Amino acid sequence: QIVTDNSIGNHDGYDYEFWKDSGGSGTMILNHGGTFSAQWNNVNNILFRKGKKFNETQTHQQVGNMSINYGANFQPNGNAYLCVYGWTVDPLVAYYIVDSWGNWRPPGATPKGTITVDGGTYDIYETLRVNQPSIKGIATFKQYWSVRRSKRTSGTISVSNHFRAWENLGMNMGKMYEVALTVEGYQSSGSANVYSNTLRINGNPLS
Ligand SMILES: O[C@@H]1[C@@H](O)[C@H](O[C@@H]2CO[C@@H](O[C@@H]3CO[C@H](O)[C@H](O)[C@H]3O)[C@H](O)[C@H]2O)OC[C@H]1O
Repeated sequence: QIVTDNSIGNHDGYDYEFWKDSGGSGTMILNHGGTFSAQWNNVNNILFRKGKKFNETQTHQQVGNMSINYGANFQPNGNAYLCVYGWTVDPLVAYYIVDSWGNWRPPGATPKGTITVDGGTYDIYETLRVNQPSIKGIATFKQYWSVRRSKRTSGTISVSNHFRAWENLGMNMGKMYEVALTVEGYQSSGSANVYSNTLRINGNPLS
């Protein structure tokens, strides 16, 4: 179940992915269902996640209602995000629903709006990545952000509610590539134990 370099597969029903650029190290341990632990040290950029990868044919509306139940013991030692992350293609977009963070609340841009959902209020942002790594190679793509105003590390994230808020604000989404409970570390060290993580699509826990 121990993963310490770039790897994409399926484990216990969930699509897991370990990704880092060069520098420092990380360890991901694949636990039951959507659960996993992560540890990272002196990295530049590292991401650990479990959720679902899609075959790039369906809008989020066609996939259906997405909802994630999670619980994490999150102990970043610097910059890091506890979130729901994923991709669409055509257009190519990386997205983030951030529930907790380390020392710096991302993503440093000007808010475009808010959505009040799952007991909290989130600021909505849109940023741009120029010739950076992506699921399609070195590319230029927008990132979409919902970042909670106060930290939390457990509860329900109503993914489709953020996707509708973004498209309401003019932040359009393509065909789904992935949705996943994600721990991301940036220029830092730390650990996180995701002890609970269930993805529901139209009410049914993933299969
Ligand atoms: O083999 C390919 C993998 O290498 C590829 O990995 C993706 C690379 O890009 C990552 O995203 C970047 C870093 O994290 C934030 O989104 C940054 O802002 C993005 O630049 C993806 O997380 C990795 O999954 O994916 C496709 C696989 O075929």
